[PDB]
Amino acid sequence: GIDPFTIEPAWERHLQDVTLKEGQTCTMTCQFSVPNVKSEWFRNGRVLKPQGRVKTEVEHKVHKLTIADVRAEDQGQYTCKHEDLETSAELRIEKGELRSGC
Repeated sequence: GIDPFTIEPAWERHLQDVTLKEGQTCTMTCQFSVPNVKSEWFRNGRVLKPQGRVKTEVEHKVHKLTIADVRAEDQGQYTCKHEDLETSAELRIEKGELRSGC
């Protein structure tokens, strides 16, 4: 038959909800079944532009999102979208001193 060497597009590993304290560098990944394709990144409904803190990378299947020196302003939700297929994770900056248990 026709062996799909071009792996049919799918969201195998969805975006993962990463939580880290400010100052840390983050790199959230999403495994898109299609090798070496690009996707629009979104942060809280906005097109995520790789400026300053933000860096966007793409591997074979997985798409990576880097935030160096993360801020609570860069938190909430990230969404990786490729035309139809989309994915999302809650990025939380780890943070509150009064966490009800020092």
